[PDB]
Amino acid sequence: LSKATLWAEPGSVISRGNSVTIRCQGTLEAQEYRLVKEGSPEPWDTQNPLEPKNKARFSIPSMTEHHAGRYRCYYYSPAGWSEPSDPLELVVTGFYNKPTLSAVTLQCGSRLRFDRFILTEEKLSWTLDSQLTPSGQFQALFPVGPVTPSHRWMLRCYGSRRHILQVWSEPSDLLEIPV
Repeated sequence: LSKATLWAEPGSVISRGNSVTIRCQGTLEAQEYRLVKEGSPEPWDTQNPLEPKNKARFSIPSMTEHHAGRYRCYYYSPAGWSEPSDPLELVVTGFYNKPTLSAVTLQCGSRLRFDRFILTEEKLSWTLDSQLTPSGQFQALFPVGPVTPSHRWMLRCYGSRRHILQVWSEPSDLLEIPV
């Protein structure tokens, strides 16, 4: 069975008020494309595209809290509905105060409450549940691995809250390891 392919440009982690483009790829026989968003019962968006019908473009001029989430794309053709695409997890950042990130074990922490911390390479990511210390810091501890002049890290970290997992804080300041 055939499935749509769904991705975001320039990427799936977007600062609030910045632009992002969601693209879906089907086949030349596709008649309609539909985005469905987790938690939204009715279709998020629909397009009946012209010309080459194997692509759809779903544009977000300015990323808000309400765009953040998990999406699937389907296309319709004479064969009926495609299998859904793999889910695209679209994250918005800038909605809480930036945590601090320091030192190899890295510590992402904040006084401001968070349920999760996400460590990101400026390209990969690492998610951990937070922990509050008896002195009232929310933190997570991230091991890094090989620190070497050949592989230097450009890292920032974010906090999130359990009720909206795709809504992240402002990023921490960039931390470069080793020196």
